[PDB]
Amino acid sequence: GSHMTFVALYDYESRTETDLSFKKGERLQIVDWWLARSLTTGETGYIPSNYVAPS
Ligand SMILES: COC[C@H]1O[C@@H]2O[C@H]3[C@H](O)[C@@H](OC)[C@@H](O[C@H]4[C@H](O)[C@@H](O)[C@@H](O[C@H]5[C@H](O)[C@@H](O)[C@@H](O[C@H]6[C@H](OC)[C@@H](O)[C@@H](O[C@H]7[C@H](OC)[C@@H](OC)[C@@H](O[C@H]8[C@H](O)[C@@H](OC)[C@@H](O[C@H]1[C@H](O)[C@H]2OC)O[C@@H]8CO)O[C@@H]7CO)O[C@@H]6CO)O[C@@H]5CO)O[C@@H]4CO)O[C@@H]3CO
Ligand code: NI
Repeated sequence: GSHMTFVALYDYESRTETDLSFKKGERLQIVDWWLARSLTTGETGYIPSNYVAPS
């Protein structure tokens, strides 16, 4: 109901073709690794869920 929007707690650099880089403070909408869309870049890929918190 609002539990699909998150904010990055830490920077993260992509390792693979399927993960998504992000910066601390970047917000992510969810579509241990979650499929997300960056609300900064619109790119969609997997993120480590422990790197983000509810926003
Ligand atoms: C450009 O100005 C016209 C535009 O102005 C208003 O849009 C605002 C928007 O409201 C505002 O949002 C709050 C912000 O937008 C930001 C996004 O919200 C944010 O997610 C991110 O956006 C990302 C996208 O998510 C990514 O997908 C990607 O987009 C690039 C596309 O990749 C898929 C790429 O194809 C290319 O887009 C083309 C587009 O191709 C699909 C093409 O469509 C025909 C054309 O878009 C038209 C559009 O159809 C038309 O709609 C009426 C209008 O759009 C206006 C909005 O209506 C208005 O909303 C209030 O004009 C567009 C331009 O003519 O052209 C596109 C551009 O080439 O390129 C995409 C950009 O790289 O990447 C982006 C960026 O990371 O960031 C957005 C801000 O950058 O700002 C908007 C204006 O900038
Ligand atoms: Ni929710």
